[PDB]
Amino acid sequence: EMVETVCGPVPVEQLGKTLIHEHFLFGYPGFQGDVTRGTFREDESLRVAVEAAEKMKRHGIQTVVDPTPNDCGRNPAFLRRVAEETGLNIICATGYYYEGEGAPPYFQFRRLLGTAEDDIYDMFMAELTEGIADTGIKAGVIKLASSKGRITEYEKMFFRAAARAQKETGAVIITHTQEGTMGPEQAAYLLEHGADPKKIVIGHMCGNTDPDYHRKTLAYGVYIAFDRFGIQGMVGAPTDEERVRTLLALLRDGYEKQIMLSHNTVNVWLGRPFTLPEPFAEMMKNWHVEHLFVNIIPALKNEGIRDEVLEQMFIGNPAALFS
Amino acid sequence: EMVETVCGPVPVEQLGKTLIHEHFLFGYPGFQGDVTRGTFREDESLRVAVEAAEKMKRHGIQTVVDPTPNDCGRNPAFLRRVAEETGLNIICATGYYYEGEGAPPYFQFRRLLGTAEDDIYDMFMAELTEGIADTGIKAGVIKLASSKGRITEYEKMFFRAAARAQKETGAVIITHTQEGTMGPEQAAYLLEHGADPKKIVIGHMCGNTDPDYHRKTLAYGVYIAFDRFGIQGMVGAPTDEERVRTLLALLRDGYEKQIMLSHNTVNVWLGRPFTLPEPFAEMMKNWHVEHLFVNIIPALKNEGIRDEVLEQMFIGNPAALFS
Ligand SMILES: CCCC(=O)N[C@H]1CCOC1=O
Ligand SMILES: CCCC(=O)N[C@H]1CCOC1=O
Ligand SMILES: [Fe+3]
Ligand SMILES: [Fe+3]
Ligand SMILES: [Zn+2]
Ligand SMILES: [Zn+2]
Repeated sequence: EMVETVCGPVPVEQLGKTLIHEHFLFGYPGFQGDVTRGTFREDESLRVAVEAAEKMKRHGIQTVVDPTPNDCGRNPAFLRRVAEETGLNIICATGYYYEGEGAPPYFQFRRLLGTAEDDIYDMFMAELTEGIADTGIKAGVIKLASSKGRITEYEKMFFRAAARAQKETGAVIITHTQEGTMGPEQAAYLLEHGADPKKIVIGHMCGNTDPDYHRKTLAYGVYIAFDRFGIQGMVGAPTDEERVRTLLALLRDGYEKQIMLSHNTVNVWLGRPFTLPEPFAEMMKNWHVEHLFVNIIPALKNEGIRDEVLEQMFIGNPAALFS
Repeated sequence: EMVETVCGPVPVEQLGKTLIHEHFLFGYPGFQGDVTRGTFREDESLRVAVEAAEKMKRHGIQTVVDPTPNDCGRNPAFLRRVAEETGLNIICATGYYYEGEGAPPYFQFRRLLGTAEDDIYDMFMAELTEGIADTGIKAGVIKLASSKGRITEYEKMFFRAAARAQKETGAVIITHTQEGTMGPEQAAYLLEHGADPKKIVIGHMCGNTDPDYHRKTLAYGVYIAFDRFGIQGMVGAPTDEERVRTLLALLRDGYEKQIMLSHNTVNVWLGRPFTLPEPFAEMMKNWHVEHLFVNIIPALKNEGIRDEVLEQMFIGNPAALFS
């Protein structure tokens, strides 16, 4: 029926063509400490974010899910500015990043007080059903994240609280997997705690190039996201050629109704500007919001993937997920 | 001669009685993500901070050093509001917390880009000599922090940059030591890189109850701070009785000109309010800004410590340190 967006409730039937994982803003925890050299340029960032939105619109995209974690610079009022400007539906998340690159000290301390897991659940419920801060914006998804080869004790608090919140709210869960690990483990743990597989997207699955790993995850009935197209040679990521090979295998094996695609772009980096060193720069040059539509999709079509299959992924699947 | 305070340059001769380590505000990294349930109450926090300042003033304190790390909610304009209100001199810091409870992902990423250590030096220089953000406030100290039993590779970037900045600026360095470890190692590493021991305070030394450890550190010519009076049974801290025993040994051994005292209070916690569980609550009940003056000092006097020795610690030493 309905999903909460940064502009309020929208009928799921009107989401249309959707990108399941992109970031308008993103900062690595600690960016706040580099304020003198890395101040947030409100108006300039908005122009940049708005242009990204317009680029997506030119390729038919009507909706973007931006699951920026709470501890990584999430800014719903900023997202609303983008939406009010461009007409794009933007759905935001409630949740924390994984332990390795997130900001665990705060909830690790509350865990010592013995209230962390309850406090996280309370946060999820407030942001799903009441509003984020004083913005009046509700999250439409819960974001979860795990570490390489482990769901840590810290991370597990969020997993359990997320399952609890989903049972109460029906909210969609979208996950981060680190370096192609823990996909099946995330699904099985969430389902153990009562989560609904039809409301779960296991993310960054494109980080693993073994189709058997994908099938192991898909067996749980969840969605999987190939959501890092364009990211090559960093964060342990495979090449797009490898992503495409893996994707083609799964589509030809009939898994179209469980797969979604995205880039995981960061359109505005929080903190101090930087330039990637030439090694990484070249490999990452295709990491932008138009990449799927100008490079990947054409390659898929040339490989015989039909328009109806593409439509299932970009339109059909997000509609089912949120409805 | 002069030191930068949150209200501009002040003659070091007018610092008077000083507390070397207290926090008006402090949050564990990740507090930002708990904004819905943990919003910062600007006006209420100011009242609380101002009352803390007034309590200190009633015991003769004229100056407080607040070394809240950049990644732990440092807010110089807020400190200025307190100072403009109460007349208290407040000196603030530039620096990041230790790896375990700080926010390393940001500079760990820049380390991958190969610019982190240079960027940290640039930050220190900007905040020491130009101003923090657009506040116009300059830091008067560089804050450094190390982990339990290790100065990590992450932490070392800050240590090296701090030594580099001190050589250029003459800024005072104040450190955090974790669970009574690395005191001698911090001094030796800073001195290796050209830092001036007469401009260094090794902090949280009260966390170690072996006077030989203290002497090992003192041998470098640095200051040491017994700066966590009131903290008992948490963060691996000893009891105040143990702190006093250790302190008495060092004073009776003639180290008065190298020792400073403080509480490390957190007067306003950032994020969601909390209550310590009864075990910790009782042990921590003396953790407040008046504790040194109403409990510890009287105990020292009863142990025969003379007024001139107390004056050396609270007045003489900070004057020498900053001049
Ligand atoms: C800049 C190299 C690519 C990269 O760091 N991607 C990161 C940014 C935010 O989510 C990611 O996966
Ligand atoms: C609340 C228990 C005591 C504690 O956590 N102290 C912390 C707060 C900030 O610097 C510290 O040393
Ligand atoms: Fe991710
Ligand atoms: Fe400390
Ligand atoms: Zn992402
Ligand atoms: Zn402190």
